[PDB]
Amino acid sequence: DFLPFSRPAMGAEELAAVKTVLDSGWITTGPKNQELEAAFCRLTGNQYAVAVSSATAGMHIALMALGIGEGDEVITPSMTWVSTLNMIVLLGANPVMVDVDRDTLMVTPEHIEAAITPQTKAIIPVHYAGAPADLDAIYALGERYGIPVIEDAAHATGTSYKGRHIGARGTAIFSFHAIKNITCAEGGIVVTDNPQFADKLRSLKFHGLGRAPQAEVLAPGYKYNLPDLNAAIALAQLQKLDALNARRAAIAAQYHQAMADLPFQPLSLPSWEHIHAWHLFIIRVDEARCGITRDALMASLKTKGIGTGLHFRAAHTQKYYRERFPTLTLPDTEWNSERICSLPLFPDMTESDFDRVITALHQIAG
Ligand SMILES: O=C(O)CCC(=O)C(=O)O
Repeated sequence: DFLPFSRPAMGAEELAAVKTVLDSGWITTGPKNQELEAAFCRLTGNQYAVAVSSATAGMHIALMALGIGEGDEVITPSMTWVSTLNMIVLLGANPVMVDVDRDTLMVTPEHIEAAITPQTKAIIPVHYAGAPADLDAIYALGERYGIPVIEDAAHATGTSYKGRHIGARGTAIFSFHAIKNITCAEGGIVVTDNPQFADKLRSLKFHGLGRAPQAEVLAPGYKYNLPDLNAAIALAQLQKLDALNARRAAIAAQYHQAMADLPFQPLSLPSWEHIHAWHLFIIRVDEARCGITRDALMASLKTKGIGTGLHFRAAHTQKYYRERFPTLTLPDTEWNSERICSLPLFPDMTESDFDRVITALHQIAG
């Protein structure tokens, strides 16, 4: 009875939503997309939303829409999924990786400010694991220097920062991937407060068109539209958001309590006021403190039928980036990269499950 680190919360509502779309005969981008965009604006408090085929696609067209390319620099942490780095590189721009807080894994204003040059054209903070980054300080940097801020909110559907939802202002990109807080297997959405930018996003995700028979390419774009079939599933999940996040939050609490009697070190919560979406429950496994390495712990758990994730192996430690940036050193990122792992955490997780994990942890924890 394998216990994976994540499971989608799929039930009768998701199936019913698909049945309705299949029965209507309008299966690709249409009214369900328009509805999902309207719901994300209502959810966040922002003015415009562009649904896409994934958050990676959303990042690609966001950077593309800013006109980022050869000669430009984009500040981002290395502690994030490589898709952001890849999109910066593939547009022909230069990623400038900066370090993160040692216990929250979030990019600091200091690390960002120190990397700013006249070539910096975007700053991409990540709301890590469900908690929010220090937006007030980051936007201030953005405004002082005239640099766009594009928030990676793939872990943050349901996250709040100092009384306001992530995505309420500025530009934020959410993900509907299978292990994310809400899902339609693959999908994402770009929420923004800028109408000209939103218009560019809509065109770039659909062939650069301004479909009608005499529609025409205004400027070449990609194909990243989200089918209504998947959009309807996302809408069904979005309706369940509070209950689903409430279950993750409760399980995070037990983990917290359980960790008191264990040597593994969970992340620290940011100091600012916030609401945590609890996308992941990450722990650090330092061999000298725990007696076991991170890799050994993950493999031990797997033997016990317990799955774990690794979010993330820092971008700068992966082949292409190691060879392109050989002298790049980011201590707090590397320290965590060698020691983090994500424990089972999903809305349908039971106590049999939970307790199964903790019992495996004690078995291995000394
Ligand atoms: O299954 C996918 O399409 C992507 C999975 C992913 O990005 C991940 O490693 O977390």
